[PDB]
Amino acid sequence: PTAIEHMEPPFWWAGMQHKGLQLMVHGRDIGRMEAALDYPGVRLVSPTRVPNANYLFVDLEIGPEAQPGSFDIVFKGDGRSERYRYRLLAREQGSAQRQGFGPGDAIYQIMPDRFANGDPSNDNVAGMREQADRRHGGGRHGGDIRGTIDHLDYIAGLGFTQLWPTPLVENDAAAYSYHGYAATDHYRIDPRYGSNEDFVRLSTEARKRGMGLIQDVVLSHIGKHHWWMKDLPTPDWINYGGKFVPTQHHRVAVQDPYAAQADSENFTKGWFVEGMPDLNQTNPLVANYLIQNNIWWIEYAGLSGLRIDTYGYSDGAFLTEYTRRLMAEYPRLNMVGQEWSTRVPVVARWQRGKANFDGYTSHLPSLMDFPLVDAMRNALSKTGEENGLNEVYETLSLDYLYPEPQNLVLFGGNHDMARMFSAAGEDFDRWRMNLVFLMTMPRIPQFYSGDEILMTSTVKGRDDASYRRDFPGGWAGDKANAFSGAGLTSQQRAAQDLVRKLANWRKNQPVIHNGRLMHFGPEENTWVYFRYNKDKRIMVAMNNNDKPMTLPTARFQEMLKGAPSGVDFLSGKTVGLGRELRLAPKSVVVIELPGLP
Amino acid sequence: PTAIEHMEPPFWWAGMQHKGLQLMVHGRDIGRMEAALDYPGVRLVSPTRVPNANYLFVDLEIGPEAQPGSFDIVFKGDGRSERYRYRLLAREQGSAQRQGFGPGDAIYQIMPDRFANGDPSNDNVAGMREQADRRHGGGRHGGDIRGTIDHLDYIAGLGFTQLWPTPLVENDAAAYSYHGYAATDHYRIDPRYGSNEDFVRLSTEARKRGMGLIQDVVLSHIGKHHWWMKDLPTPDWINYGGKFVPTQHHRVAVQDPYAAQADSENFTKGWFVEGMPDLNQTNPLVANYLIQNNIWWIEYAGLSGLRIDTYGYSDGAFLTEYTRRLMAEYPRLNMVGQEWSTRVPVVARWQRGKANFDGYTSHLPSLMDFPLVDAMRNALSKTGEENGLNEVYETLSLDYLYPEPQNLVLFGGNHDMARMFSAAGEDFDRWRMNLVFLMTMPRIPQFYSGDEILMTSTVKGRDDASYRRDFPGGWAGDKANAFSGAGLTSQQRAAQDLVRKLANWRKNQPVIHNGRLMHFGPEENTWVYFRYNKDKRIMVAMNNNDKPMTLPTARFQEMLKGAPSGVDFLSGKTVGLGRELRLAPKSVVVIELPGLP
Ligand SMILES: OC[C@H]1O[C@@H]2O[C@H]3[C@H](O)[C@@H](O)[C@@H](O[C@H]4[C@H](O)[C@@H](O)[C@@H](O[C@H]5[C@H](O)[C@@H](O)[C@@H](O[C@H]6[C@H](O)[C@@H](O)[C@@H](O[C@H]7[C@H](O)[C@@H](O)[C@@H](O[C@H]8[C@H](O)[C@@H](O)[C@@H](O[C@H]1[C@H](O)[C@H]2O)O[C@@H]8CO)O[C@@H]7CO)O[C@@H]6CO)O[C@@H]5CO)O[C@@H]4CO)O[C@@H]3CO
Ligand SMILES: OC[C@H]1O[C@@H]2O[C@H]3[C@H](O)[C@@H](O)[C@@H](O[C@H]4[C@H](O)[C@@H](O)[C@@H](O[C@H]5[C@H](O)[C@@H](O)[C@@H](O[C@H]6[C@H](O)[C@@H](O)[C@@H](O[C@H]7[C@H](O)[C@@H](O)[C@@H](O[C@H]8[C@H](O)[C@@H](O)[C@@H](O[C@H]1[C@H](O)[C@H]2O)O[C@@H]8CO)O[C@@H]7CO)O[C@@H]6CO)O[C@@H]5CO)O[C@@H]4CO)O[C@@H]3CO
Ligand SMILES: [Ca+2]
Ligand SMILES: [Ca+2]
Ligand SMILES: [Ca+2]
Ligand SMILES: [Ca+2]
Repeated sequence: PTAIEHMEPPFWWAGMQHKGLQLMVHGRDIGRMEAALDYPGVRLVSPTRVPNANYLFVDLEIGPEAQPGSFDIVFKGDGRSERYRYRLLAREQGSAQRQGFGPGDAIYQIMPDRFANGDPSNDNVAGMREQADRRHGGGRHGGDIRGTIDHLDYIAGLGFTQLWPTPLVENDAAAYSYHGYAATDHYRIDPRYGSNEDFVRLSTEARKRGMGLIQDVVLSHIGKHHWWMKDLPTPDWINYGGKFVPTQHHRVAVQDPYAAQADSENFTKGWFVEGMPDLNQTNPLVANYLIQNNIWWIEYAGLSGLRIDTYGYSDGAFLTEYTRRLMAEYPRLNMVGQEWSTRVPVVARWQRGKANFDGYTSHLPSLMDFPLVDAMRNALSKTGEENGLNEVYETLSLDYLYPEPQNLVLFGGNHDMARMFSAAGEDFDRWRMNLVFLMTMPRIPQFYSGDEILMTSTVKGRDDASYRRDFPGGWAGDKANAFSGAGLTSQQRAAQDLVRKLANWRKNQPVIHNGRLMHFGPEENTWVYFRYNKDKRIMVAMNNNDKPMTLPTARFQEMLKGAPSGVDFLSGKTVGLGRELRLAPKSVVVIELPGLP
Repeated sequence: PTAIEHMEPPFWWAGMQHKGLQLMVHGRDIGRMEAALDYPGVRLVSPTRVPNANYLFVDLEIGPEAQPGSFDIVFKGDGRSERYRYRLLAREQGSAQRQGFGPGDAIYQIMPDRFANGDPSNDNVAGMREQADRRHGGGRHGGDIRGTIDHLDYIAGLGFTQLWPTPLVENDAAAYSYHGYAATDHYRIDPRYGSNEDFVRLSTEARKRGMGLIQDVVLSHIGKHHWWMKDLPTPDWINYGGKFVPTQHHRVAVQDPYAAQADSENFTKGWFVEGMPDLNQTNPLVANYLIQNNIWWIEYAGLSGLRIDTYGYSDGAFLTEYTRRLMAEYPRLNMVGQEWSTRVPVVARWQRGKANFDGYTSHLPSLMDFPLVDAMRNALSKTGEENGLNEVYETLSLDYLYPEPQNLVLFGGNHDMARMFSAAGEDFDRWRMNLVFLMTMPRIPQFYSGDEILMTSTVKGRDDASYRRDFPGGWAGDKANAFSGAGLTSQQRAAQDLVRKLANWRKNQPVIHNGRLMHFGPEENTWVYFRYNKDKRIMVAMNNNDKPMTLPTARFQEMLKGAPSGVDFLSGKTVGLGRELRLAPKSVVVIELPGLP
């Protein structure tokens, strides 16, 4: 091995909140060496060695007096010497105060390999382990940063204000590299997507179009082809000494009064799958590495927040420190954790400000609202139930378990579950109810690329490939192009028009962003709720039945206060409310009304 | 009415905690009367009239210096005088400190009409509105107090330490009188069961056998044939002016940040059914009436606690005061409320000690554990799921939501749900798992009469009559008799023997009453947990599969600590624990081990 092979992070910033910076340096016999530097405001702490001669950890304290600039770090030993030009960048104006995504935003989610192939020439990159195959469901299809940038106007035009791509960091695996969740280099965009600079450009171009960029980060695991696995930095860098020991996924074990330590350890240290080595975040070097790397991406790429994969599969004490560190840098940031449970208590445990039975504390601002999504999908698919919507109402009534339910991400779907339209039984009328719900709940809405044209999938069990079909129009030669509208069926186009209509309308509705919610218990699968404040009321009413239903309006008078009627935003029609609300089969109305005093 | 028709309560006690006593007096023109008395320690307050000339409410303050004895209350007006000799009883030594049922107890539940007909001559009582019909699923079959008393030896012999009969108070309805839930006289045992004195004797006879008596009380509603309904004490005594307005059962509306007042009012004021007028507990006279009546039954009948029907259908502020009053009189009492929801948060809201988001305070010690019973019934029924027991494990993990989860009542079944054996798919091995679970969880176990001989029912929906078939042996001429054993199948007798074996064993296992619980995440429908303290470990392992399973014991070493083997209490077989635990298809074992250091 030659010179200094990795220096991580490769550069930093003057004026960060946390003064400490730990460089992880990798090169042959770099551990046999002594570091030295001379730069005002930067102090070199003094070595703490690791037994592996191929790694050196350099501890710096960057005082508030340190100015932007650069300086040499010199490594000496064995009659030889190595050097690295270390740069402290100036921070952009307003960096620390950056506004994270919130209730006024709507997030559009893509998988970068499956969205748009702007450059077929990077589909394969010389030296990498996997060849592209657009005909393989688990293969690389060739989507890239160029293709994403090419279609930012489309995304912004649909009414979305944030872009969340699944991970773009290098995944140099022989198979299943496309999905991004098995990182082989946390400091490098996969060259098949483009360069680090292209990713920064993605953020800058999105910002020009009024959109933030949310990065998808994995903290718990890496891919087995990560360069670390060739020469473990420490014997405990990877859980179970770098050997495959599977997790059995007992997620409640970390937050259960009756838990066995075996089960909690198995949850946070167990390997997700054989190809995903599990990081030992109880090693402070590993903790520092991940904290610094994610801060590096936020600062370097101008991100508006993060989506955090496999949330509770990371060590709990590490998560407490990681969330504390990130939010201390960026107090207005948002980060949405993926805690995949349909149990409200299990999700709520992780949100900042929660008083937990075991004293567990967290600075995590947001989580994915799997419970409420599951409830609505059940309601809209189990159409033989008399009152399926009751599950949605009851789930929502548990919002008091969350410190900030308004800051949770509610979603139409994502890359891990059945397509939204398929989950609704390919029933367009019921699908409309899901879309209206998504855009009107007291949540941050997230929508999955392709759902706006009713892409379908299998519904039973688990079939990842089926959820991740290429976006129509993202590849040269596509017969249908959803970006231009060419070749869409009337129903596909109607779906896309409705998404554009609702999302753009939502951007302009403070009452949805921060108004109150009052809902009514569903009766015979009809449901009425209101978003309200002194300036506006929005009344949503859905009839989840293949028959007309009539609802006496006396029931809703604390919200209606004698309103004789209002205009339905969907149809433009005036709807009577004086004595009864008459709903057509399988209908939903979004009635706009004056304020509530 | 002849003079004074009703005086309620009809007598009271010297030396109660609350000094106030409010008498509700009923008779023609009694409202036109003025009350007077002279007895040391007893003060008559200032009259507060109601517009109904047939009722008078008399407020007394019984000072601690009032001795047991009697005094005339004289009612004078319009040139006449009426008298009532009022008695203050001496309280039994230790009355206030009576020990309520708790974790060391096991409750046997009966419906008095359906258990044992000790006296066929009271099946019909002259004057009453319903004739007995043993062949009608919703008719009176003739079970009575004599019958219950006859078989206390049997119930105690099974290992039960508490008897909970569904209500015995008068239900003089034209149809469906048998179930007890529609009271027509809160101060009188239905004459078809026996007299008030017979009910006291049931308590005293149960106590001689080491059993407490738990009364089933309805607070929210009465029956349409209650004598009040002929001449409403006040215009607002009954919600909605004494006219039927149905509840739609929006139970979460009383505990939901997004609730409509329409819904919360509809839950607490709405009539359960047309036949069940709803008590207006916001009227202080109604609140006082119910509180005093339930205290009267406890003090008079020597009860060990209460089971409180339709818990959240009563006014919330009333419930705070009711539970405060009861627990103030009897600080060690237990009362178990029926909040019929499978959602842990909805049930936990009501338990004494809970910190609620809305500041709601309750003094209710216990609730029915519908969530956990539902979880286990799902595990046992969902035979085509790889790991159904996971529901039970995750539900239990939520016990931190309850201030005192060990005080909750866990049940095999009851009069409102499918028979325990039917819920197990009539699979004796799965039934054994449910029984072991019931008897080893950190809960107060309750068992439904008839389940000890594997009585069966329909499985789907609500089918009350199916769950309430006559106890075999309760009627002269029965050809299957569970009391004697005559006509039971080998399997039915084995079930009965197992109930006896486990319930008597449980009585003498303090580790089950107050020990810790450590459970392990179920894997492939196998589940292992331990009850433990410094004195004992009890290991439960179950294999909910029709194939053998082999579980490496390394997993459980934090509890096993090298134990090489143990004896299964159930089969009496030795069970190896050294390296692997071999479980036969559909097996459950219960292994006692010495306490951990
Ligand atoms: O970064 C990894 C991974 O993380 C994110 O999502 C995960 C989440 O954090 C986990 O909590 C969990 O969440 C739920 C899951 O989505 C639900 O499906 C279900 O999980 C169980 C299923 O009910 C059940 O089917 C069970 O049984 C097996 C599957 O049936 C079987 O197909 C196979 O699964 C393998 C996949 O088929 C295969 O494609 C491959 O998956 C990879 C993904 O394609 C890739 O995107 C990434 O996944 C991310 C995910 O995108 C994040 O958002 O890596 C995956 C791993 O290589 O490998 C699968 C094996 O894991 O085998 C399973 C045996 O388990 O599966 C699970 C029980 O484990 O409920 C869960 C919570 O209730 O998983 C998700 C998704 O991985
Ligand atoms: O004191 C009253 C009652 O209280 C206790 O249990 C109740 C609990 O507290 C409530 O929260 C609620 O719980 C849910 C219930 O378990 C679910 O089953 C469901 O209820 C719906 C039914 O599923 C649905 O079928 C329909 O019900 C109709 C019946 O199908 C129909 O036959 C008829 O019902 C008559 C009964 O057949 C008949 O036996 C008699 O019922 C009386 C009970 O036998 C008697 O024990 C008592 O019930 C107690 C219960 O034992 C307590 O432990 O009073 C009953 C009379 O009220 O008479 C019935 C007619 O009067 O009619 C009904 C429609 O009225 O609709 C229901 C409700 O929508 O959801 C409930 C809420 O989530 O109820 C239980 C009682 O089941
Ligand atoms: Ca490409
Ligand atoms: Ca992990
Ligand atoms: Ca009788
Ligand atoms: Ca009521």
